[PDB]
Amino acid sequence: PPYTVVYFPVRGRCAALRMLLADQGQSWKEEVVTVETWQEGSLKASCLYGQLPKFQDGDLTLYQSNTILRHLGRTLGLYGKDQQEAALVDMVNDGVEDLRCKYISLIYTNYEAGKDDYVKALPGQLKPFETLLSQNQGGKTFIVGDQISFADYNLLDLLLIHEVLAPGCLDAFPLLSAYVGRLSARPKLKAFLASPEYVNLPINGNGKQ
Amino acid sequence: MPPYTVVYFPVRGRCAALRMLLADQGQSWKEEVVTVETWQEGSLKASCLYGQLPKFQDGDLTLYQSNTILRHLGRTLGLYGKDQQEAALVDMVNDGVEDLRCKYISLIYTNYEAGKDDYVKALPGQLKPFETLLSQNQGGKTFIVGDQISFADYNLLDLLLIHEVLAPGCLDAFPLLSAYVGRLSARPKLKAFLASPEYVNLPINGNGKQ
Ligand SMILES: N[C@@H](CCC(=O)N[C@@H](CS[As](SC[C@H](NC(=O)CC[C@H](N)C(=O)O)C(=O)NCC(=O)O)c1ccccc1)C(=O)NCC(=O)O)C(=O)O
Ligand SMILES: N[C@@H](CCC(=O)N[C@@H](CS[As](SC[C@H](NC(=O)CC[C@H](N)C(=O)O)C(=O)NCC(=O)O)c1ccccc1)C(=O)NCC(=O)O)C(=O)O
Repeated sequence: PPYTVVYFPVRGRCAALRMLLADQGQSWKEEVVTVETWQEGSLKASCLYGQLPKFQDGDLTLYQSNTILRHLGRTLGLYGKDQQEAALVDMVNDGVEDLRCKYISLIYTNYEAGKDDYVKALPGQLKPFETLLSQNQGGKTFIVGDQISFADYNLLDLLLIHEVLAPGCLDAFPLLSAYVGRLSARPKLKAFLASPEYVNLPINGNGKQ
Repeated sequence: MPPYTVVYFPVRGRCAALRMLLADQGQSWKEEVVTVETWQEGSLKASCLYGQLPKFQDGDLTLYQSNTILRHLGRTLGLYGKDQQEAALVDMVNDGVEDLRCKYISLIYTNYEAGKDDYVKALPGQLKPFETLLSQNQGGKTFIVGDQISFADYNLLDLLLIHEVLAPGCLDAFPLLSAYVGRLSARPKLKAFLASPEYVNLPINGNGKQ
């Protein structure tokens, strides 16, 4: 620390890492960049891949949302108990990211024409996470092992945004449904999820969800 | 029997980098090849976590997701930076490689004919960040992060090799990336692997485009 998040005024790709920071009792600074400021161009040019989020951890400057999650996971002990679990955490996170990618493509490039097919395909896209839960302590703890990992925060966000896109999408999945409820009730996270800081930001940048 | 098994289609694709890594690190592995006809039968696919390959076995640990495999071999073989800060930098590089890889995969499989001109025009802007990273690490003379090779080097190396095939001369604009490709490619175990039929006789992609 100290931590700084630099991003647009949306949940988007910072939603998970914010949940992580809040639930872990960490303090951070939000540096909000408006689309108008972004269009000026100087900040963009300074960014490694010309994109946000940008993250500061003292003198360390990071880009890439999953890089930031993994860094926080590594430094805060949210990356499994050992190498085997770390691999499983990665495997979950990479699966979350694949579905997030599809979600983002839909939202920004093909929402109207593409939504019906996306929603019909969604159960098949969620099932692997239900299966993973079913294979770990009967779904009663976390997505990997006995302690929370960065992948839990990312999967939780993925599930929350999909409940908005396709209400009822988890009804067929009892372990996932219970998992969302349980994690969302963790006291610090619950307070964050209730706060205007979360509630009053849109999920995406284009008014679609 | 080797403790590593790679289960994939008969293509370089998303296994090229992890194979280079294993070869360059002198690790033994087994290749289990899945034909497109075998895949269509559906049972293997149904058994894969996300319905896709590669699948990788390290003893009884079964992994899916190409970057998960890279990170796993990175941790277990000591190719993930010297400390926590370097490990984050290695991740930042690999995540950048995979963004460009994704763009490349979309071009190859969904829009090659119509998209290629635009893609190659945009390519220097997409490679520049890696040249910038090289320029800020020991003048580009060693690796992408730090002074030891990482899994991100093998992934970046593969990304660069396949782009030279797509857009020959694309690294002429980037002297550090150019020298880097030559340098890593000359590492003895890797050089042997890259020249071997095991590598050369597989196509880069599954649809004949490159
Ligand atoms: N015409 C598009 C604009 C281009 C675009 O960036 N499209 C996005 C979806 S826009 As979103 S998140 C903001 C974005 N950052 C990233 O994509 C980082 C990805 C990285 N792999 C990571 O995980 O960190 C960004 O900074 N864009 C600026 C730029 O490139 O100039 C949003 C939109 C508006 C307001 C707030 C947030 C895309 O397809 N990304 C791919 C991905 O997420 O992997 C448009 O209309 O928006
Ligand atoms: N909707 C279809 C998907 C079809 C598809 O796979 N499209 C590809 C390009 S085809 As290539 S790589 C072989 C593959 N695995 C992956 O894509 C895993 C991606 C991942 N995040 C990772 O890093 O591991 C696959 O299993 N395809 C078959 C399938 O999905 O049933 C190839 C090589 C040799 C022979 C044929 C094809 C795509 O666009 N992938 C995206 C990406 O690579 O990130 C469906 O699933 O039914």
